[PDB]
Amino acid sequence: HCRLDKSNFQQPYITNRTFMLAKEASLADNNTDVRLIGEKLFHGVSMSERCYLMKQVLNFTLEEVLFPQSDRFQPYMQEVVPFLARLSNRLSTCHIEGDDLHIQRNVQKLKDTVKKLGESGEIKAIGELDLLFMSLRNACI
Amino acid sequence: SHCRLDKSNFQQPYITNRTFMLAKEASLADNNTDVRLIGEKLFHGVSMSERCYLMKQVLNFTLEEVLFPQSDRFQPYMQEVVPFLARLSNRLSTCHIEGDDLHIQRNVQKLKDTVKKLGESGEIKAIGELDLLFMSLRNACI
Amino acid sequence: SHCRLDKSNFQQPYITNRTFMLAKEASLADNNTDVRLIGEKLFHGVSMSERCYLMKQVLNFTLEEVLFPQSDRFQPYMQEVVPFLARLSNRLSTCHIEGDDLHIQRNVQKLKDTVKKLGESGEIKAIGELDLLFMSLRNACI
Amino acid sequence: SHCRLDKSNFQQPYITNRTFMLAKEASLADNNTDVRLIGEKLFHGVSMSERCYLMKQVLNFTLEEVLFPQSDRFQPYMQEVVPFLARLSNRLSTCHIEGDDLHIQRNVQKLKDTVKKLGESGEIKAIGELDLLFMSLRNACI
Amino acid sequence: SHCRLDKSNFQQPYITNRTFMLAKEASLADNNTDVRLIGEKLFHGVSMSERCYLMKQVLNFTLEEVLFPQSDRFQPYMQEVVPFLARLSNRLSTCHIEGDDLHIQRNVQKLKDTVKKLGESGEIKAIGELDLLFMSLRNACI
Amino acid sequence: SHCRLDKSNFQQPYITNRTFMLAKEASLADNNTDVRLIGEKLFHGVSMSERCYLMKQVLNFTLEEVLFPQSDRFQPYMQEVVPFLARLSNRLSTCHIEGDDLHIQRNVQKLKDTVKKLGESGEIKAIGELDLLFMSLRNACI
Ligand SMILES: *[C@@H]1O[C@H](CO[C@@H]2O[C@@H](C)[C@@H](O)[C@@H](O)[C@@H]2O)[C@@H](O[C@@H]2O[C@H](CO)[C@@H](O[C@@H]3O[C@H](CO[C@H]4O[C@H](CO)[C@@H](O)[C@H](O)[C@@H]4O)[C@@H](O)[C@H](O)[C@@H]3O)[C@H](O)[C@H]2NC(C)=O)[C@H](O)[C@H]1NC(C)=O
Ligand SMILES: *[C@@H]1O[C@H](CO[C@@H]2O[C@@H](C)[C@@H](O)[C@@H](O)[C@@H]2O)[C@@H](O[C@@H]2O[C@H](CO)[C@@H](O)[C@H](O)[C@H]2NC(C)=O)[C@H](O)[C@H]1NC(C)=O
Ligand SMILES: *[C@@H]1O[C@H](CO)[C@@H](O[C@@H]2O[C@H](CO)[C@@H](O)[C@H](O)[C@H]2NC(C)=O)[C@H](O)[C@H]1NC(C)=O
Ligand SMILES: *[C@@H]1O[C@H](CO)[C@@H](O[C@@H]2O[C@H](CO)[C@@H](O)[C@H](O)[C@H]2NC(C)=O)[C@H](O)[C@H]1NC(C)=O
Ligand SMILES: *[C@@H]1O[C@H](CO)[C@@H](O[C@@H]2O[C@H](CO)[C@@H](O)[C@H](O)[C@H]2NC(C)=O)[C@H](O)[C@H]1NC(C)=O
Ligand SMILES: *[C@@H]1O[C@H](CO)[C@@H](O[C@H]2O[C@H](CO)[C@@H](O)[C@H](O)[C@H]2NC(C)=O)[C@H](O)[C@H]1NC(C)=O
Ligand SMILES: *[C@@H]1O[C@H](CO)[C@@H](O)[C@H](O)[C@H]1NC(C)=O
Ligand SMILES: *[C@@H]1O[C@H](CO)[C@@H](O)[C@H](O)[C@H]1NC(C)=O
Ligand SMILES: *[C@@H]1O[C@H](CO)[C@@H](O)[C@H](O)[C@H]1NC(C)=O
Repeated sequence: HCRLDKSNFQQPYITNRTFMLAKEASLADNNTDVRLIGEKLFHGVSMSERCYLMKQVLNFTLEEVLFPQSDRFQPYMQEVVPFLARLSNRLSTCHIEGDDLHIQRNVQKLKDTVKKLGESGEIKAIGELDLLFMSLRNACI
Repeated sequence: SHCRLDKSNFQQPYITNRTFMLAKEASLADNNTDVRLIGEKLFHGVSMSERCYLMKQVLNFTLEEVLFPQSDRFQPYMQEVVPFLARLSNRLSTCHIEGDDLHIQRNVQKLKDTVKKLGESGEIKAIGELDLLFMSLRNACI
Repeated sequence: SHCRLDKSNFQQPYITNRTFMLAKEASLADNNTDVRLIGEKLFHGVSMSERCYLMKQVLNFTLEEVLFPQSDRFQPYMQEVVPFLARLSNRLSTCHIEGDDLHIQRNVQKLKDTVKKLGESGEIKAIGELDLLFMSLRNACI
Repeated sequence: SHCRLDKSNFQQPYITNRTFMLAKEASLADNNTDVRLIGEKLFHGVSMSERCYLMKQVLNFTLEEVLFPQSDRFQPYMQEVVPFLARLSNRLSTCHIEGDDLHIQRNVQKLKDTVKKLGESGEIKAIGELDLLFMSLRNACI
Repeated sequence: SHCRLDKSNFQQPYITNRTFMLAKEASLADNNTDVRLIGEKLFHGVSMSERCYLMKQVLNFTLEEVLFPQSDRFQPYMQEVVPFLARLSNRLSTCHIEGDDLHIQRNVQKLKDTVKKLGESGEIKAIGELDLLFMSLRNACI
Repeated sequence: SHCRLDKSNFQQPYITNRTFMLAKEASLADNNTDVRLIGEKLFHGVSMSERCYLMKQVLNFTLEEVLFPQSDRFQPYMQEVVPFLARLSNRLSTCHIEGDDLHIQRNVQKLKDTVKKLGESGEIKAIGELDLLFMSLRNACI
């Protein structure tokens, strides 16, 4: 069962940090065509499965994007990662009954895009932490 | 003229805390929560450069159709945050874009509709998200 | 913490092709072929759950003692493959096992010995085996 | 024997992308990602010269027992990659080995067994690894 | 013709034991004693090379008109054996003969008739003979 | 003085598999694929109730003039199947029929003649038909 308490998204300090990190990383992004978290990602996914979908994206973002580039974007990274990780932890006892193929297919497209763009693909992801934060909030509360 | 605000605009004393406290308070009263206003959809088809203009539209709507009309409620928070947002709106009044703003207006339209359809509670939900509107303004315009 | 690499790391055609071509390039220059570095003996006595850790060691050694000292040769493959393998080695830093890693270190040691003893061409053999390293990382860590 | 495909066999326009897409699609459906088919073990006791023959055996099995059957699922990828692999199998007709192929057959046997024992999902896992099979074919036969 | 299943299709003895257990269970309920389905007559006028095709017809009929309606009875055996036989049928969809199949169709007709004429019990007798059908399939198609 | 074999004799997976594999082995060595020892002509004019007795004769002949003399061939199948068939032939030695067995002996004779005339390969053909002998004994005697 996937739900996150809204209180997680209402603290001024950490919210500001997460958004400044997104700004920082985006001021170093060049792709003006591809948006990782957008309409295509949620396409064909019911409201009730969106939090589960976001769980995948968050896991990927911590694992293959944030944990890597830790030596960068200081001192934002140092505060934001623990926070996102706490959230990813809460969502581990969260699953869905049905078929998650269409969902995994959507996430796959995002994972592909990041790996293909390599180094900067990770930069783009971090530049989108503001959309990640908004998506987690809307899908999980 | 241009679409941008000096970072000093978002460093004024305790404006951020107040805005979040206001949002928290109004959130307590938000019955309908299966419906969100600010989020991923709002940005569909909008480039990084256009975001500040998009946020300008949402801020203008929020002030005129939501904040000035509920200015008597959620005190004393309301009184401290509104004037600040009003000045911000004024500072952005010359913010414009060249291309077509059809996508932006269609997105904003969806937000106005949701707020209008929910009546009094639509106004509450809008205030309950001033924190995200504010952080989005900061990111888009500095 | 845990040892895991996302499968997306091993599903990109371009870098996979490069890593395999580099292995082919280096193998077309290996004279010795009477001892396989990555084989049955390396994984013998190692549980499935500890294989990724084991591969962590072998990858560290391959980057450290084999790939950097060689960065010069096998162009332009080496120039693309090394960064890629490095990123993976980086990710596996958080990879730790609780129990005793003596049998594991023993096995890795045997591989390190063989490469050092064959000297110059030992490093060539290792690079010739990147395809097996890539398959081994993929199977052990996803 | 004549185990040598012309390097032109592996440069077809968008064949590589298709094969990887097919493997990605099928991978999504692989529950036993904790069981592996292609990898280090498949090559035990097989010399560089014999690898192309070994891959020939694996390719033949994959086509006859996995692809030619499950041919309806995973469209449109399946229809673009199979015909190509069938021609490759045919092209490997002039490929044989002189010595004893007992080790090679025992290795291939392990692969066939795993695929058969897992029933339908065994077929899925095989397709989920066409990428590694294809890259191993290229390496072994050019 | 494309009838020559890989021997691995019939080498997961778990499946063999299950098929015989299923046959034993259904045999207990076979009141009818005079009539038999599988045996010498079924092969009249069929050459060794044609037997796999003949068995394919019988297997297709047994799956569609027998194992499907009784799928709820004889648990848990039924659930373990059917899927396996279905994959086999599928795997044989790619098997045909050139010459005239009139002798074969006449033989299969005699089997279908016996099964249909006996109604519900004809289905039971058919299941009671899955052991002989299975061993005949193995012999004809590998 | 009854002719009967318990069905349990024909429902054991291990020995059934062996008997059939032995028939496969011996048939892969039969050239004359243009003659059927156990077929329509053998049972022609024989009532259901006398079929077991008829099979008793054929089994005795197959053990005596075909399997015992050929005990060195087709290992290791022969070593397991012959004792099995022998136990069954032993059980049937009391099996008798009251009436006239001229037409029956006439039919068996034709089978004996054919095998002896084809000499060495006639015995091979017989062994290649053990699967039909097994099915015939089962249908006639249970
Ligand atoms: C008909 O019977 C055969 C043979 O039966 C087996 O062998 C006899 C002598 C007795 O010991 C019986 O108890 C056995 O059941 C069956 O084929 C054998 O099947 C078994 C298990 O299904 C196979 O063993 C597997 O071997 C795998 C490794 O394969 C390699 O090693 C074997 C061993 O010698 C070798 O023969 C083969 O060529 C490979 O080199 C291993 O991974 C797995 O765990 C298991 O141990 C055995 O290999 C098969 N033998 C052969 C050559 O057929 C049939 O399954 C059975 N048919 C049916 C439909 O029931
Ligand atoms: C978002 O945070 C920035 C920076 O955070 C400040 O420094 C951190 C190390 C930490 O100590 C935080 O508590 C601080 O707020 C804020 O910008 C700073 O604001 C202070 C006072 O307002 C000022 O003295 C600094 O120079 C500013 N540093 C800059 C230019 O980044 C910013 O106000 C916060 N945003 C909002 C709207 O709340
Ligand atoms: C192999 O492992 C060693 C540690 O055993 C890694 O060394 C670390 O290197 C970083 C700088 O790159 C230092 O900050 C750490 O302090 C080092 N750790 C130790 C043990 O001191 C090394 O980076 C690894 N090699 C690769 C490239 O994977
Ligand atoms: C692996 O990448 C190489 C790139 O080096 C591909 O080979 C080149 O392909 C282009 C376009 O078809 C040809 O014009 C060149 O002749 C090739 N270069 C060389 C020197 O080989 C190759 O196709 C890729 N391999 C696979 C299997 O996709
Ligand atoms: C086949 O039939 C013959 C005769 O019908 C059996 O021969 C008998 O064998 C016993 C035991 O050795 C002797 O005491 C009898 O005198 C034999 N009778 C005849 C007519 O010779 C033989 O045992 C049978 N073989 C099998 C295995 O069925
Ligand atoms: C049994 O045999 C029939 C005919 O050989 C098989 O084919 C029928 O069903 C298929 C389903 O995919 C169709 O694609 C075929 O066109 C259709 N053919 C006819 C003439 O109806 C059927 O799949 C077989 N079933 C089994 C159990 O193998
Ligand atoms: C991410 O997912 C893996 C398994 O897919 C899990 O083991 C790991 O703990 C997760 N990390 C988080 C909470 O992001
Ligand atoms: C909104 O925009 C209108 C002009 O389109 C302007 O007159 C009005 O004052 C604005 N609202 C605020 C408070 O900025
Ligand atoms: C596979 O091998 C068999 C046996 O040699 C051969 O008859 C068949 O044509 C081959 N199939 C493929 C797909 O190459």
